[PDB]
Amino acid sequence: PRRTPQSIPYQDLPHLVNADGQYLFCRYWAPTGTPKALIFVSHGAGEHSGRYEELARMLMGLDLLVFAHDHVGHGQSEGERMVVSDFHVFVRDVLQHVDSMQKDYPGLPVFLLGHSMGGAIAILTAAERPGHFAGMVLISPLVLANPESATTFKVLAAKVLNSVLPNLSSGPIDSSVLSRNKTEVDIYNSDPLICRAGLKVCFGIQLLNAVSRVERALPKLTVPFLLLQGSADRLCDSKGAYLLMELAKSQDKTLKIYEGAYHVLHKELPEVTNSVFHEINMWVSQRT
Ligand SMILES: O=C1N[C@]2(CO1)C[C@H](C(=O)N1CCC(COc3ccc(F)cc3Cl)CC1)C2
Repeated sequence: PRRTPQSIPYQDLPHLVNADGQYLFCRYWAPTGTPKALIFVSHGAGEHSGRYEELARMLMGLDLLVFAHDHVGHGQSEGERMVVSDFHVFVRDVLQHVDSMQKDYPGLPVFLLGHSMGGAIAILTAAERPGHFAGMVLISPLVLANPESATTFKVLAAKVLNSVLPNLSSGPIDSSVLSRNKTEVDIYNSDPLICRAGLKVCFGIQLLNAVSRVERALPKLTVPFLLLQGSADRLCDSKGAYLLMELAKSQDKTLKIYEGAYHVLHKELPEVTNSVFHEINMWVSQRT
């Protein structure tokens, strides 16, 4: 019997099969009635759909049907951990899952919510179906490579390394930079479904593919979006959020900055987390 990397059978778990025959674990948060709209939740690197529990519960509370899967190589889905053949696998797999739910709930609007790498995936998802999605919620999305370590030299070097040692990794990224809320850094550090191993060069390069593709997609992007960004984010610099507001052609685009906040705004200090949930609530309410 096919098992998750944690050794639980796929027979017992909500799942789907991708174009490459891999099993992706699925979560659903369905309202009692016929829902107003659908929203797919797109998690980031090293994490999984289960971290979106509170956000999903709140969005179901608004009569939306929330759905998600664990990306290839993440959480309860198959694949070598935090590697991907090409970054477009993540996007293809979101579009597979979206098309399936729309056949089941036709003539409904569909939204995207993405954080970090998941925001990159949300943007590329909407860029490939221009005019299809009703709205996009981005929490500190990946849009921009850190400029000190994205030099002509350090990219070529990365590519040369990839061709010899694709599995070569740097240290684990200091997880203290995720959130000022030390409880949430402790919850991250003790969740068995999170991969905290160092990033491999082959994955490093696919994240640069994502950055390049997001930046080239920004000028042709017209989907409504809410963008939430922390000023002291050491993983996705606040500059990238400003760039998204400059280059996107979307007529309906809103930026909120959280002064002094780190990367995981939905798991930040309660003052920030509550404002984040409230603003996602308000923005989705008005557009449904
Ligand atoms: O709650 C949460 N948030 C998470 C974890 O759990 C943060 C994680 C997530 O998506 N990223 C954080 C790390 C970052 C690395 O970036 C790179 C590294 C090497 C490279 F060569 C090019 C790039 Cl761009 C990408 C985005 C989701």
